[PDB]
Amino acid sequence: DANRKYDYKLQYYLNDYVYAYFTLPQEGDKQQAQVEHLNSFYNFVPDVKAQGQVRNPSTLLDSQLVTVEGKVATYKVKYKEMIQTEEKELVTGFNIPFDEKEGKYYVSGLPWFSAIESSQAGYFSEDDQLQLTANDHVSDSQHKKVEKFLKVFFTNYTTNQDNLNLIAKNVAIVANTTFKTIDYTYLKKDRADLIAYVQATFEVGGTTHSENFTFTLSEKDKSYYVTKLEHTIPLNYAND
Amino acid sequence: DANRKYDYKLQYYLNDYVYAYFTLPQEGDKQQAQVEHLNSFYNFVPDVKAQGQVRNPSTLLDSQLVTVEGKVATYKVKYKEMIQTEEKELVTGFNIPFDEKEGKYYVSGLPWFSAIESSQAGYFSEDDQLQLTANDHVSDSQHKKVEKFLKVFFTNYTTNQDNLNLIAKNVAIVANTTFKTIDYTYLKKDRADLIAYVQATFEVGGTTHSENFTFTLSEKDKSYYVTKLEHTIPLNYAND
Amino acid sequence: DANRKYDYKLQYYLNDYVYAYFTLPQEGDKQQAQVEHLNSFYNFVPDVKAQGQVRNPSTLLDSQLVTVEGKVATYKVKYKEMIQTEEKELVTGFNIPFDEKEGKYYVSGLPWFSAIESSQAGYFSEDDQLQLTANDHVSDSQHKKVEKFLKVFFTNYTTNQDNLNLIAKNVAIVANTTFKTIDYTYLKKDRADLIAYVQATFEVGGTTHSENFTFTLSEKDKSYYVTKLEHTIPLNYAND
Repeated sequence: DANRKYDYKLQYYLNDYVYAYFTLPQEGDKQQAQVEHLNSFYNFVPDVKAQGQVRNPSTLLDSQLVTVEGKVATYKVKYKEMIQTEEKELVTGFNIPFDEKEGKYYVSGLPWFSAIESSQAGYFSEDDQLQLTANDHVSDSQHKKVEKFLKVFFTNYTTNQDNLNLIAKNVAIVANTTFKTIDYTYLKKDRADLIAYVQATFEVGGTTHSENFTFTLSEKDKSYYVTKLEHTIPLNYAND
Repeated sequence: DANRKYDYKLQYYLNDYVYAYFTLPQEGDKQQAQVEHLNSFYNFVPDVKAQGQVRNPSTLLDSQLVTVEGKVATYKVKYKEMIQTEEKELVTGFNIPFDEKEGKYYVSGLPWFSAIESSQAGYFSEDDQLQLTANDHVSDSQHKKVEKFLKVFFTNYTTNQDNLNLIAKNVAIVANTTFKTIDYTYLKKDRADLIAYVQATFEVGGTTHSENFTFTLSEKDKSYYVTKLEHTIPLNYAND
Repeated sequence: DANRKYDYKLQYYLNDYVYAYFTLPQEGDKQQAQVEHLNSFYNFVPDVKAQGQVRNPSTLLDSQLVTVEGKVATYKVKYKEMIQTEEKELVTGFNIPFDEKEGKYYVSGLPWFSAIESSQAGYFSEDDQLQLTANDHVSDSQHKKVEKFLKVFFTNYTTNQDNLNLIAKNVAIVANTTFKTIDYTYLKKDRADLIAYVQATFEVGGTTHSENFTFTLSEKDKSYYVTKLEHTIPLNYAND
């Protein structure tokens, strides 16, 4: 535990290179001095056959170190360039060849730009879509006993830890929340347990949001005790 | 070393979801467009039984990805909500169900709010409390020789690496510091070594702070050589 | 994959301590209250023999958690101190002794300042320097066929994925780029393949930059197909 070792020197070295690369101030005192600091990252300033570049003042707005593999670090970069004057926001992937000598780091050649790749998945089957459209086969009198219990549960859940402890196992109260409404309830028996799949509305500051729950309910006296609580409803919820 | 592989795509995907979730601009062109980008994170936009939510403009101020386990990412979140107009700062825990398909990621259902949990430890025994209250059994003449040596040590420590090298093994000088005072010294023999437990005051810019040291001192000529330096004093320091 | 476990509670605990340590507001309501929050990090507020410190208002500008080892966390810190009034930017290394009790954390004693250490490597042999100075032994008629092909390649590379797919294996187009010029070409046979070591200039927004490439070219009809593309030129490129 407390004796674990972490070394983030490489990740922060690469962050410092990205900052040095995408940062160019306006005033010359500042500008050539920032270029010297950028050049300090290389083993050797890369050999460039062009006479020079067109350079505009620029500010780094954001960077994400997404991958390191095979001595290449890949970033997502957001920056702004002042063209003399208009300011333009730009994004690019940015790829840094680097290496290590005696536990120290350097950039080993000209970096390269790439198109940002999204890690967003797509192409899902409609079989994977949760819809809370099922109607359960539990009595209207059990529904009304469960609804009364759930209103007490969510009131305690948003207010009072000791009140919540009496009716639930190892559930923490939430902060800065008001319980508004129960919007869906599907009930299913599992031997002596009653399973409740529930959606409810909460207000935090001035904003409302909905959340899902799976309650495992045991009968206690004339009410219930929550032996288990989850914060998702599974696709198979209405498979009884 | 330099060929290590790092993949942070999941951590930054989740950061981008938190930003998309807690960011809502004022102007409609911007607002519905930010909602579309938020919706792009889901496999399917979650089924919500309420007609709609009350939504206010909001800005993300800070987020910490504290845990990922069992396909749930947990954040500490700081944001501000503009209620039309007053601005209110809010904090919450925020829990994201997600999954992975073919090396890509998605949010799999309604996230849930939780109370922020502190990782601060408490309930310590007074046995664990360091107090620099002990009086050593070393002569006043050794104390004065050690005090003179320690003033040279701390002067060099704050000034001159080559001067420091003559009187200490593998100690680096500190930058931007002035040595002010030695505030505590406990001396103890360990065979031929003299151990010095020391607190001293330093000034950095306009501010003073105290630090602790454990010196291991060897006799060199009519003075000392520091064979070892630590930056803590142990609870057992006055167990001779 | 999606079931991986991450725990960053220690790293963010230490970030919160650094923020608490280097943050001191102006107004007393705020100031003594920030000191109480700072003191909450310790198992016990450290025993300090000085009567007190000189404290000035201060803001944390940046911090990097570079190492954790042997119950010491080491940071690079940037802050600013208001001396009453002038503002001064300062940098320091900052070292935190900490420990863990029952999965929770605490700071165990007085932290210590250190000089920032750069992870920049130096002292390279000129043998390791890439210079694009070699002249190849390939015919001027092959050079002109390759130059025409490379202008098509870089046009597609900056424009049209489907056009690029016809002439290259698994190469992604770049975004927001205009191809300007080929500035260096070294050609070498490798059995039936032709290797091209190339530098080219690109414009992104208002700014130009150079990049290096190693193409592996197969003959296709009266032109070429790129079977492999790298974004570096190796030191041995002109060893035929």
